[PDB]
Amino acid sequence: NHNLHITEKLEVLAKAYSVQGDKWRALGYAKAINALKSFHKPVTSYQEACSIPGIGKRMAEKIIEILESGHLRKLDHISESVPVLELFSNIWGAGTKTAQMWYQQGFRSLEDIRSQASLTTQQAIGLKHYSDFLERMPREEATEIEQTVQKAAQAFNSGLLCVACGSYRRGKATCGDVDVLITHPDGRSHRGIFSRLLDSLRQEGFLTDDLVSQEENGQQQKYLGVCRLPGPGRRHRRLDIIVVPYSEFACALLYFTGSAHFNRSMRALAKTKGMSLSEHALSTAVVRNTHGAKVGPGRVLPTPTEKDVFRLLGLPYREPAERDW
DNA sequence: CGGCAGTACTG
DNA sequence: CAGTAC
DNA sequence: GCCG
Ligand SMILES: O=c1ccn([C@H]2C[C@H](O)[C@@H](COP(=O)(O)NP(=O)(O)OP(=O)(O)O)O2)c(=O)[nH]1
Ligand SMILES: [Mg+2]
Ligand code: NA
Ligand code: NA
Ligand code: NA
Ligand code: NA
Ligand code: NA
Repeated sequence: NHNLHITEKLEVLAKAYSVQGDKWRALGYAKAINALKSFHKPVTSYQEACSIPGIGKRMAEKIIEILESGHLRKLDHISESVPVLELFSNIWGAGTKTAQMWYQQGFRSLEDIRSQASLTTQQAIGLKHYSDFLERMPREEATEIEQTVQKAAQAFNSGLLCVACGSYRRGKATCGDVDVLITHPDGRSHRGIFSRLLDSLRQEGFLTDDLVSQEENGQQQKYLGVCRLPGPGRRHRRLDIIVVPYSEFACALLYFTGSAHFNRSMRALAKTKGMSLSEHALSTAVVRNTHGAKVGPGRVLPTPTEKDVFRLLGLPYREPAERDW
């Protein structure tokens, strides 16, 4: 990370634009900051900047000011509202729109939110676990959680394949939450298991709150909730579970393993090749309009393994650790 | 000019 | 649907 | 914000 002074100044602006809802500008900063982080040498020329992909004149100028002026004047013109929008949007379930609305309504603190804001069920849970959801757990605990889910799953069907994905699979030392993918090699015994699984996990008091769980739908694909391991010193942890048909195992695994940036890059590439990649499948011959919107369903390509996805995209396979973008 | 990933819940 | 999220 |  030879462009540190540059990044921590840009990360400030990135977050500022993000919480304010200027999503694409924030994306631009995100990519540039990214490029900066994974680069070999400090940059010295505003020609040495434009060169780095993800950095144009606009961005270059700002790094220059960060090197020469040793500071970015833009940072001093950030709305005083940003810290509060950040505070608000860090409540699970509240995004930029809700944060801006609360701010516009005069709310400035979580105390204000707690006592006067109309919260959705999800936001109330997010607020209740505000600090907890901002904390990462040692990967070891993520193991205990994956194991807890797997145990409950395999309880009514030992054939069920359960695997922790996300940051865990990419080998990170700490995890923001636990992402568990569940499927079954017989390609059918995965149907309508959420009902049973979630119920057992609730019986033992493991699950404490549900955020997203359309259980009245037998086609439910994901469960997003909160759990807590037994014993003292335990914090509530975010738990995500997806149940996919074996036929989509590779794409689901690839998707759920991420990283998010990596997935988007993969999908953007697939798109340039007339293909479409999703958590369900990799498709080819996908018809699209001038707006890049899928007009034609295309054809689903066989992808029994992640390697296959990379291969079909003409990419060298990458271990999960090599996808931590 | 205009896309920037593709998808799944919630209310 | 807009919002939020993975 | 960047880039095709
Ligand atoms: O915008 C997103 C978010 C997530 N994902 C995929 C990739 C990601 O690794 C996976 C799980 O999402 P998390 O939000 O749980 N992120 P991750 O587990 O990588 O990191 P963290 O340790 O913060 O949870 O879902 C996307 O494709 N797009
Ligand atoms: Mg995760
Ligand atoms: Na470049
Ligand atoms: Na939020
Ligand atoms: Na969030
Ligand atoms: Na997650
Ligand atoms: Na529900």
